[PDB]
Amino acid sequence: LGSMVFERFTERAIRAIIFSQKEAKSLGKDMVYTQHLLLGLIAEDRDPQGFLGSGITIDKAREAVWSIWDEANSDSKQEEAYSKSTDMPFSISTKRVFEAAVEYSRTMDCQYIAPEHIAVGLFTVDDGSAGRVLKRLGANMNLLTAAALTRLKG
Repeated sequence: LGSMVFERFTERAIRAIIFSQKEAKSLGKDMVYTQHLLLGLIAEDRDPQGFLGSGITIDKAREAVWSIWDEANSDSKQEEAYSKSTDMPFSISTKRVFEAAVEYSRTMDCQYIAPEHIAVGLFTVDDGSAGRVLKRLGANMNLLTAAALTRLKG
């Protein structure tokens, strides 16, 4: 995407990002926080074995998210202050993740930022939101990070 901020992001990565916006909107949100990004990544991944081969699926992930943030008290950490769904802004935590993804990709001497780089970012530099969802799903976040790194090897 030439001389865009997302120029080096792959087609898959961009799709996951757009999906994060859609997922957030479905939940009645006006900004994409990191749990939403997690949803976008899950929605995007076409692995037949589920997200990062984990058996996680989007419907289950969506239930978890709704439950955690919407069925009881709201999250004090997510009150940061759009005419179509792809104009929905990203939270400071989410932006941090994207920056981490870029950094990791550069460190690895990769030409692109893939969803896997975003996942590594998500699972290393976020506000704890992704972890809460994974915990609810019974998943091990560090194993998922490893799986993402494994994918990037080919």
